[PDB]
Amino acid sequence: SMQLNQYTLKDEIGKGSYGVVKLAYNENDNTYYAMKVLSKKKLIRQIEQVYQEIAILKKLDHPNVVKLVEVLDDPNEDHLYMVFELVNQGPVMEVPTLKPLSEDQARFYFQDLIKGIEYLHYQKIIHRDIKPSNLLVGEDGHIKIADFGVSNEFKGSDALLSNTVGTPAFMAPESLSETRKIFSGKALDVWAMGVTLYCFVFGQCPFMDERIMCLHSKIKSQALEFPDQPDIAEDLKDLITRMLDKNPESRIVVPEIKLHPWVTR
Ligand SMILES: COc1cc(N2CCC(N(C)C)CC2)ccc1Nc1ncc(Cl)c(Nc2ccccc2P(C)(C)=O)n1
Repeated sequence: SMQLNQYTLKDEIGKGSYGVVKLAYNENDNTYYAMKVLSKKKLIRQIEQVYQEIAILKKLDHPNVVKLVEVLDDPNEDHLYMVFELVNQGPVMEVPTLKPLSEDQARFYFQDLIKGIEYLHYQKIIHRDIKPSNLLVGEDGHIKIADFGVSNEFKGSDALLSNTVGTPAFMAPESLSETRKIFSGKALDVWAMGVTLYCFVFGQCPFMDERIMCLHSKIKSQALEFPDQPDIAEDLKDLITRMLDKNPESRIVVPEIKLHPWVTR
């Protein structure tokens, strides 16, 4: 267990895009943290993606958002460390899974997600990678939105984007055009919340293919189909359908989601 300042690094708990995430025990505090360990050699070969994320994380203080506690950036060392509050239960689920959440467990987490995304949208942040593996379950049973590695900070009431980033299964149709286009960033987040809620209760994504262009094609043009098992309520089917509206103009928005009967019952 390598020691770095006050911390003692224990097992790897996962990997992000670059580097590793390790459980870390703090000797000053007598408590555990999650430490993202990044190699600057490896980031200098392929980030400025690291320092924007850090600038975003420093602005963010909400019980449904992961908390960045400190950055250890030595100019004359290779490693850059990023220390987060540990969210001790890990992700809300693995996808695909044969054991999806119940409708009631899904609602609980979905309410937390609304609260978190609403905060993020209020702070003028589009997450751009909302999915179950980025939603970490804490001590209290609540979720914290994690991984701001591709998020975008905007000026104005919405972000107006053209670049395609994120996880393909949760990308909205308006973002998958062959020609360059411009699309609302908030509506992207909402579509991803809908694919997320679909996963919560069915344990798989609504559109899936290993082939990227077959996936894009289904996202853009395949109608939403619900399986026979599980049998989910019609109020839930309506909310998912409204979030996975392929037209970003008519797609439901976060203020409307909050007032939806599946949410408020
Ligand atoms: C006991 O705590 C955790 C445990 C686990 N697992 C433990 C082994 C399981 N399997 C393989 C047996 C898989 C889940 C995952 C996360 C946390 N907690 C946690 N708290 C805070 C953070 Cl910032 C965090 N980051 C993290 C960890 C792994 C992967 C990716 C990120 P991000 C979303 C930042 O990119 N993780």
